[PDB]
Amino acid sequence: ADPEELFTKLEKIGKGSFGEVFKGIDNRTQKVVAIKIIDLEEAEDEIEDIQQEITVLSQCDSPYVTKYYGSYLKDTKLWIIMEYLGGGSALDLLEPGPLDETQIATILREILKGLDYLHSEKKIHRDIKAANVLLSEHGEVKLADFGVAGQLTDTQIKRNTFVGTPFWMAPEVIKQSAYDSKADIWSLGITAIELARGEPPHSELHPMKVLFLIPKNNPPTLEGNYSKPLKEFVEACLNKEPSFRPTAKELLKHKFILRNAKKTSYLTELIDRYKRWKAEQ
Ligand SMILES: Nc1ncnc2c1ncn2[C@@H]1O[C@H](COP(=O)(O)OP(=O)(O)NP(=O)(O)O)[C@@H](O)[C@H]1O
Ligand SMILES: [Mg+2]
Repeated sequence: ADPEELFTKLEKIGKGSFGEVFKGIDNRTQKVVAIKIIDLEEAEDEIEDIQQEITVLSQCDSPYVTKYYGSYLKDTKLWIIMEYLGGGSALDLLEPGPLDETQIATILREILKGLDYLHSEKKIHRDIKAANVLLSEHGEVKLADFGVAGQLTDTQIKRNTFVGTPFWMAPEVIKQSAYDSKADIWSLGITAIELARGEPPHSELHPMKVLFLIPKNNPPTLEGNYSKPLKEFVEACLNKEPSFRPTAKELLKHKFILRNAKKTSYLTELIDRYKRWKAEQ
């Protein structure tokens, strides 16, 4: 199985902490794919995380989670084949300017369907933030970046690992207590603020400072010119006690969602705005 023979790299579309991501195509069947290529010698440090990402990805089967088309090994390089999402991340789409509440609600609804799927599979994402929410060019919204996702089982009904991105981390995760899927609900509340304001609470502070602030301080609220149901949606998520947070399933029925969420195809307006912006940068 030679991925240099099976796939054609068309353009580089991303560079993360390790490896490189390419826009590619299956030379058989001509489906366009995202290809994450990692040098396993250069990232021997991360092989455990890479293994987990691939494992979780292979076990997911949902229109709200980035599809996985397998991994290929060429010499020391691992080729991870995924669904290609060329619309940009929700964070990318914030670059040109603010979202309206119709866009915020539509994006949050789709993130919620993704979380409801994961949580029904007893999986916890643990790194929900707008950068890890990816859109297709025609506005479909999917969860990405499963490198630190956790699996609950019948025996392991809670997780304890300190993991995530600090601005978005739930207080119970930070204070490595036993936690479950409600940790993602906190992160969603922070992401809702991020979608509304362009950045999470404490964004200007040092990450290590935030790590003691999040357990100590009052939970964040959304202030300013936002509808009260949006402010209430945020408040519902950002409860320091995880058992008082609603499930993703309940949140799908929240008034801010029901009132403001529209068809995902309307998000092409946002995707075009990003393309216009990018062309004049
Ligand atoms: N399936 C995909 N389709 C399109 N773009 C993607 C896809 N997966 C990842 N990307 C983008 O490619 C880049 C590299 O992604 P990745 O290697 O997963 O690092 P990252 O987690 O986004 N950043 P980091 O947390 O600093 O390592 C990012 O800008 C992603 O948004
Ligand atoms: Mg990441």
